[PDB]
Amino acid sequence: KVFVNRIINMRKIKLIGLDMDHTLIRYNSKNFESLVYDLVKERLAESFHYPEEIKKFKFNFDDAIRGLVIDSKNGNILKLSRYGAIRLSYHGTKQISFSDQKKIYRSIYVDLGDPNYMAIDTSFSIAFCILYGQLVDLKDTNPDKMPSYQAIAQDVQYCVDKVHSDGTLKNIIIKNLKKYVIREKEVVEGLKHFIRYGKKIFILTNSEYSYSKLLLDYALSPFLDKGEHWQGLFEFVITLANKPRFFYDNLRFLSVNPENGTMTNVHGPIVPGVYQGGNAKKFTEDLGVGGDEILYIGDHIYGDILRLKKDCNWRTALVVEELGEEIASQIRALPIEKKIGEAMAIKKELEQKYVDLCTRSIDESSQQYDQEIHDLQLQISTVDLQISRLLQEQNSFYNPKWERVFRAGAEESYFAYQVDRFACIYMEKLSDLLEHSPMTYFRANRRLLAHDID
Amino acid sequence: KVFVNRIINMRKIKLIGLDMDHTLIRYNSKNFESLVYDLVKERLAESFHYPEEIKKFKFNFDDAIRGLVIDSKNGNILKLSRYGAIRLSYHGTKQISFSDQKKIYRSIYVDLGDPNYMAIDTSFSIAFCILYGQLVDLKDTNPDKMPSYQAIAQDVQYCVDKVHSDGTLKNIIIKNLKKYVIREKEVVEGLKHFIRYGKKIFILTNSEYSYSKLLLDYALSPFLDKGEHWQGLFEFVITLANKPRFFYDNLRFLSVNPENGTMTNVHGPIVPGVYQGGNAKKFTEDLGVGGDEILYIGDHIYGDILRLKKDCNWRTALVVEELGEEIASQIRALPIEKKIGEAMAIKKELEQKYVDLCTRSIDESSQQYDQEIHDLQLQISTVDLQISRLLQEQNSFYNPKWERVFRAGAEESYFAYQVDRFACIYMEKLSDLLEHSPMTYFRANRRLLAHDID
Amino acid sequence: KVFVNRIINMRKIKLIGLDMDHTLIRYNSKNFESLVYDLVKERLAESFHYPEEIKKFKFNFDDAIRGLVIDSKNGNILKLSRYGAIRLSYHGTKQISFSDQKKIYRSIYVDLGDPNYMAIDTSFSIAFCILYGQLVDLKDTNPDKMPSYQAIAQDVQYCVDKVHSDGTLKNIIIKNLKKYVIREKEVVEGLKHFIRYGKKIFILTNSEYSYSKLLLDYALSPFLDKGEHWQGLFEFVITLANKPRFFYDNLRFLSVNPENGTMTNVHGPIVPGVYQGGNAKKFTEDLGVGGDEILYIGDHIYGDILRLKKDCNWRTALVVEELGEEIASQIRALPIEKKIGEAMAIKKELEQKYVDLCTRSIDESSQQYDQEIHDLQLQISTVDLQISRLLQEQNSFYNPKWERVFRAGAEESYFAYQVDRFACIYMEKLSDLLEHSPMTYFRANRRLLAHDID
Amino acid sequence: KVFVNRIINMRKIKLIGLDMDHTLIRYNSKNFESLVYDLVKERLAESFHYPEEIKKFKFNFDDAIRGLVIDSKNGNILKLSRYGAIRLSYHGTKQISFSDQKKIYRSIYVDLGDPNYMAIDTSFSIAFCILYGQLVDLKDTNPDKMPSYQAIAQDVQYCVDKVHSDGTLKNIIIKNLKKYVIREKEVVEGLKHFIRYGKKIFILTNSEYSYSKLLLDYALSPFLDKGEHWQGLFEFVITLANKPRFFYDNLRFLSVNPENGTMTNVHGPIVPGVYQGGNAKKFTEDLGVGGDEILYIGDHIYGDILRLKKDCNWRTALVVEELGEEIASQIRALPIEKKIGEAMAIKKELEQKYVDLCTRSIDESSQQYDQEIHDLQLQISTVDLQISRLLQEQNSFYNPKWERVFRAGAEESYFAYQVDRFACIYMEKLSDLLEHSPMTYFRANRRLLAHDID
Repeated sequence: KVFVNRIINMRKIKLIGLDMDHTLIRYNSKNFESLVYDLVKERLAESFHYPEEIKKFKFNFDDAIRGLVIDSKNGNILKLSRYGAIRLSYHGTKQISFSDQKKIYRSIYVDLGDPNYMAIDTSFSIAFCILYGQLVDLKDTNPDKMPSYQAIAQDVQYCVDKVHSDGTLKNIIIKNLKKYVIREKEVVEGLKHFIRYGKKIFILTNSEYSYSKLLLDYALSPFLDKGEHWQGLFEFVITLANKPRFFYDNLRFLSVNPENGTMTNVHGPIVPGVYQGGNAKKFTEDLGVGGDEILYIGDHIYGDILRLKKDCNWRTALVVEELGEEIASQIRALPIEKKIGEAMAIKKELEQKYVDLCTRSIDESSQQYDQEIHDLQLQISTVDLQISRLLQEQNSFYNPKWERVFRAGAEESYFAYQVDRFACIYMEKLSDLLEHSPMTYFRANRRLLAHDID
Repeated sequence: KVFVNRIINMRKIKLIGLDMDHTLIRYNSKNFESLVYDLVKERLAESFHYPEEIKKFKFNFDDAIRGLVIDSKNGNILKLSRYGAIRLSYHGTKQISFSDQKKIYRSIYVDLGDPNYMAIDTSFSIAFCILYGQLVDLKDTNPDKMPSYQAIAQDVQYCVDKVHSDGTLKNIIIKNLKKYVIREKEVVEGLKHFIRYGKKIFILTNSEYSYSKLLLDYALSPFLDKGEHWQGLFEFVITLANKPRFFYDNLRFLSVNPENGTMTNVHGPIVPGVYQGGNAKKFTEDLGVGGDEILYIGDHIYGDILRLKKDCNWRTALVVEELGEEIASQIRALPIEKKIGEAMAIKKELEQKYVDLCTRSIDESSQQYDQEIHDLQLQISTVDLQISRLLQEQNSFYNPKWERVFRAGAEESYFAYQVDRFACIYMEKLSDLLEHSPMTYFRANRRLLAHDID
Repeated sequence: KVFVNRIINMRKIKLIGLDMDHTLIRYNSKNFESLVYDLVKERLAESFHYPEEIKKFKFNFDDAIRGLVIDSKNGNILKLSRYGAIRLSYHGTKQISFSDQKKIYRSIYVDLGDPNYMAIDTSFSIAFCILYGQLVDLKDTNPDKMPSYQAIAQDVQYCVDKVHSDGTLKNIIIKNLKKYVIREKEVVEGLKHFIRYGKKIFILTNSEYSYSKLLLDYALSPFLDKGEHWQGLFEFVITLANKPRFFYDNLRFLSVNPENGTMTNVHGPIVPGVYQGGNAKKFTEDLGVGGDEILYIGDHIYGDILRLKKDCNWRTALVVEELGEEIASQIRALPIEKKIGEAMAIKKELEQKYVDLCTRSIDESSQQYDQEIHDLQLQISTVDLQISRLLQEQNSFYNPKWERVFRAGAEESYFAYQVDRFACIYMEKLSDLLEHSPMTYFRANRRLLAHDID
Repeated sequence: KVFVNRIINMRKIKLIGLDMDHTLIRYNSKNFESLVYDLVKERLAESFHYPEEIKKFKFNFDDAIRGLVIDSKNGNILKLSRYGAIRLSYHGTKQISFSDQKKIYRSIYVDLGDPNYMAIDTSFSIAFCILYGQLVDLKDTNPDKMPSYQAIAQDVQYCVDKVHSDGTLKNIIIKNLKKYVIREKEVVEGLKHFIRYGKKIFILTNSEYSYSKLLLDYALSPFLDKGEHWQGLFEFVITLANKPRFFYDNLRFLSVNPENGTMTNVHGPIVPGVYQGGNAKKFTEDLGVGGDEILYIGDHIYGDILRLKKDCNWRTALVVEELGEEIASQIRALPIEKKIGEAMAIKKELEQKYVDLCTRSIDESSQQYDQEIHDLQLQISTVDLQISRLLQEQNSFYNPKWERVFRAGAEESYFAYQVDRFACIYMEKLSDLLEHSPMTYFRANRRLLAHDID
């Protein structure tokens, strides 16, 4: 239910901070992504005068997965490993051959230090990868009509940001709430469960208060009892947090009058209430607590991991919605996984008898097992072909284009690495955590190195 | 015997490149380090006019371990984790308290991007950390007499480099070979074993040919049969390789006349023989092979890992001598490890009955188990104190000052991370690898994520 | 009166933005600096527990000049040239010898890219250089009691920033206005003169509105006629601008109700009124004008010049108060300047007759003018000694410790370079510019290269 | 004849180092550039399989000038000012409109820190800019056939480097010496003149010795007397210097046997003779002199200026061949320059009477000079049109496409800035300097700031 990377004693936590959207309030990711895609697509032709055709682009949710990286320079989308090696790549929607991948990058690795790459985990990655993919396909068709790959990417990023602060996005959903947000009673039960154990919960969102009030009201209030209000659930509600800068920057707080919505500058320490802007530094101080006593839970890293972890110090946990289907798919592939595990053991011992009757014809003899081993080279190619098919069968249980989110080839993917480094704890959704005792001591499993003995 | 991080099919390898010193030719690390320390210490007072006292400094091999990082700015030596968190630190030889560590670094993490840190794995790290430690202790005592911490560090690094190219080091050992180099017959048997399977071996060292000939002659020739010569063992012997630049730079090759030692510039493709300088790019080309068909084995990363792995492409393996005692010590601590593993299981179930009779007095009741649980808080503190002692007993099996080389706290150390990223394969010594069949297929174990099922 | 670096046609300017403090409102720099110094000194011992002695530190305004650079790493203060060469340096208050300067920096140049250097022009540079100087003198005396040079510098910078947002500074002056601010009637006459020609003036300060209203009221209102108000002078008054980020960042605007001081978020284009925060991008857009139609005048570069000039595009001018005494001092040294100019011409022709009767004894003859020229070597040393004294006399007309602000040795100083690159136009004070016709076309003089002919 | 940026006392100089090619030995730049262009063009289609058409590309020497910068990312060539502002730009060979330039760069400035720009002054800049220009014109025509702009640029740079070390270039010229090298007797007379005054001259080239001997023999020997040899002219001749790394790097020296050409490693201090490789650090030391006593003269900055000036310390001078025509053209435009200078003075006083009868109709009156001034607005437009034509006439005296090399618009160009910062002294050719007395004291003219008085 809850996965541990680093120890975190919930008994030592006095405040739990929650991202409002996608963390505290769940959204139908498929609909939400589709919506953002349509708006950004529309906005491209409306303010950037992109080719008419794009309005006709079909949105396929499975065209991308979470954790992908795009290099704005070459209009490519890559799935990297934990150390930045290219597992697979596409130029637009056209896959790049391993051969040509190496000719393109002069290496199997890439350097994310190079800003020409977009490697930040964001809540729109998927939509942005799908639109960008087909967006560079158009570009190729008639280079003279559309800007450059790096220009296109910057444009899409701009539209994606504008629409979020434009009001465009929030309005469409605030009027189709039942379609975009999925309510969950367990969430309010969990918050009450934790508050009941002395925990103080606060939320910080990049959304304005007016819109935040409407949303919390719709997704929390209904599950409350008579005489209860969602406002009593949170010690603080920081709006327009301006994450990630909120964590390591120094932007000032604005006290928000919950009624009229007007604000005043903050003088002195902050007190339970509604604010806008701010920074973790001042907030941790005013609360008179140590950063290791504060736990923040978000849905996306949304920033550079080293600066976030070094320049902040709050314990950080992650909610990874894609985990739902990832786990589900692995449980489904169990029987297939087993059939290849045994088809490997056979290829192993069968390949072992091959080197044996091999380290003879040229280690003790000089010719005698010539035909003896040849029967193994054919019997080994057979057990191999079986494995290729069994692998095809396994992939069918995952995204057909990009495979799993946490795996890149057989090792952990670049995204798996980000979760591991950024999060001490991660789960599918917020309630998975609230299900546990507010005084739980989370322990990580012993990693175990290659030269370690059981 | 041989530890795998990434798959490497020895059947696909046509050339194996070996570092001469510390990889192909083993040295008594204790004596070798002591020697380098004495020379560098002496050189400091001789050319830099450092205080007289240093000549009287006592060398303690256990004062440092491999994988440590020094920040020249503050005269500190730190043991980092895989993600750069400070596990323990010393200012000189004086340990820094966790408290003061955070006050000093404003975080538990550090950023190795910051050049004020020395984080390269080198063959003198240990000696350099010991001398530097006591060297900043002197500095403190009378700040006016010695340069700054960052000045001192640069000076030591200079002496360490000068002595290696000075002739100072090579001469002392070339005259006490039996004391500094440990000969191993298995090494020549292994090389012959691999050559016998079609493998071409070449060596590349940062040492001059004249000195190289003397060393190979002394450590390989004796184990050879009548009519055999060590020169027939190697396809190429690149001298003054100038590693790591040899891998990613473009420095030119100089053909070396094995007799008189004179050189001529290279025109055209290189051929079996003796060279000086060079670069992997030209060498891989002339040999008409793919970089993934070449495997280089070294004893130290000795450079920036990303540039080395990205800008080269040869398969790279590592020989980690410290692995000897590390493994040996873990096997010795096995019984202790078991006694704490059980003393944990008890603290676990005992701590579980604590939250149980806890999530009652404030979840179903309001007061009743007040004294009931208090007996557990005392019984839990006891089973805990036992664990502290059992841990003291365990540490006694490792370096008393810095603990294990591959572990930082309970997770992998910064050095473990370097091995993993830089090496596809690693072992205690070269012969461990030559012991295997030249046509072995090395496979890495499935890593397994926190949300994976067995 | 007004100095031109780059052409700027005031006829093309529709809006002039002014920094409120030090630009629109003049302050007694001596008193203001002294005040900031005392507060920061006091704050060091109050919150950082610095040694008691500092409270007893004497403030000498002439101990520093504008344009100096401090390297936090070594506790040094340097006067650099246009290309970053060290003209003179001090460790604390102790001058460093040219000899030792080179031994310290391994070069006569430094690299400001290196963040260990503080090279930003700020309104407290002088006070900060004086306090820091004596602050590292204390550090030396007893290294164990005070933090490191780089720690000290960061502490001072912190105190300097805290006191500015603390209220500490603004309060002391708001209560001694007649002592800190120097009122000038010409300023209001000039603003009216420009407004009269269609120019729109706006101010943007890093000060809160409440304090801004008090200040403008005190320094502008008195010079106004019956029925006139200072608020009618400005189209916009952006408060807590958060410069320099205001120029290139994206921070949001907050509409400020001039009455109660409360704010609301901005929706749509900004309109004449009072705001807080903001960014030049949105502001330039809403006003429907090109950035080259907007001119901003400040008193300090206060940021990185390339990012400010590249990422903004507004025309930028600078007010350099130190220019007053600099020019005044040069006019005073005129007669001395002339006496050395002639004492040079003599050393020139006299040195020319030296090479003449020199390129003979070894170009036509071989010995004959041996004693003939020796009379010149003594007569040349004399005319030289006279020049050394005449130079001593000249320096007496400038800061005794650091010489001129715009000159470093004989070439332009590092600060001269900053003005030139950042400002198209610069003057001693704001009114110098308002004195000109609002429709003036400012032209820069032809620079002229070494190989150009008159 | 010789232009001074910074003082340099030739009496204090004990060694003068000279680049062999383009500095000591003059080449017909037009032929040399054309040759390099043809070889690189040919090499592109030969090893990179570039489109057949390129072989048919016509080389126009005037298509580029020295000092241009290319941004590999967008396939553009720009002429920058001293502070990096774009004076004019071309995409391939197609000029970019000021309008579109700003839309492309989001600013009038660019940041050369960004490695996507090629801003190093090299001896092939011109040829490379011409070929690259037409090379991206082809790319546009059929994007699918040629690599990307940044790929193309890297390819051209590769061909340009390969051909120089290939032997291709050196061979063609060594066989048409009379066509590519221009011999000058004054050069040998000057060297003898300086040697005669105690100066030691050494040369360092990136060319092999064998080729160097042939060239010096052909360009110096003929002008020598009976019994004289060019080898007696130089104290040291460092071959394959590997500039610029030679200056700041640490590459080792190889002693070269002038006879057979074979080398041996250097042990101890270097002595008069022939070497290969090396570094300025060791060389300055062995000679037992201060870097400020050594003067190096080159033809191109060929590297990063700050690292070259900071990490070396030798006095550096520059030979700028383009200076010939630049000066010549300015002397020719003198009469035109004068006709516009007077046509400006008139537009000035005429524009002054305009603001006068302007600061009345709205400063004293309100309407009266309505038609009075209108006669000036037409009379001012006329004197302006005359100026536009007079400017057209002036440009005709310079490169029609890029204007002057040292001027960008009216201020100094980016290249002028490089010369100024890198060179203390610069001239058209080496003999211009040797013409002066070996004991000359070079002084730079007082720069003079905008607020300085004559």
